[PDB]
Amino acid sequence: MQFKVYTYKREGRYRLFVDVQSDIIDTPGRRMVIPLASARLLSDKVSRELYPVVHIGDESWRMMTTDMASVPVSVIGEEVADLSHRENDIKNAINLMFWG
Amino acid sequence: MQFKVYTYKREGRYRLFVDVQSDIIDTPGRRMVIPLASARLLSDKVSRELYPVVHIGDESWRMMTTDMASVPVSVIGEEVADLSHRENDIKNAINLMFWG
Ligand SMILES: [Cl-]
Ligand SMILES: [Cl-]
Ligand SMILES: [Cl-]
Ligand SMILES: [Cl-]
Repeated sequence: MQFKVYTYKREGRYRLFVDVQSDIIDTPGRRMVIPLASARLLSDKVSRELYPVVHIGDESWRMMTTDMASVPVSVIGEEVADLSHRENDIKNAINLMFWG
Repeated sequence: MQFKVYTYKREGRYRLFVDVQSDIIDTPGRRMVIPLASARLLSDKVSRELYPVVHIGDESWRMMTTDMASVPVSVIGEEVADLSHRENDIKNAINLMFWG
């Protein structure tokens, strides 16, 4: 569901993603997602406009906007958070990536 | 470069992609891309708004908008075409995917 945050069931670079596909856009068996990376190590100067900072599980995370990818529904795990309250910064970051 | 079409150097689901990242958005070593699939078999009723039909190498191709992904520059092959003349339908398809 748009702006809900889930765990990957499968091993990869990242452990969380935010679903960014519209809820009225039907892709049977897949969703378009932006992975989240722990900010803990991630460099502070990195653009917050292109890479928003979000708060999940009492820690800071970077939205890895430029690692956006489709995930099959088979690998979508537990829903862990909702980022709909960050819709503005998510929209701004995606629109910057394509249209600057 | 935004809206240029390239071959993948590596085997995968698709053989071509269109670069859709802004030219003023710097992701060292990667670009955001939408793969192209031969329309030849692809079903005619499929939304042309979400999945535009483009013409390359004297054949029709479907822009697989919902398979958008980052590709490392190491796997970017020859530039084969330019789709900047389809910027309007590409923009419309991406904006529909996220914002309907
Ligand atoms: Cl991480
Ligand atoms: Cl937040
Ligand atoms: Cl194909
Ligand atoms: Cl065309």
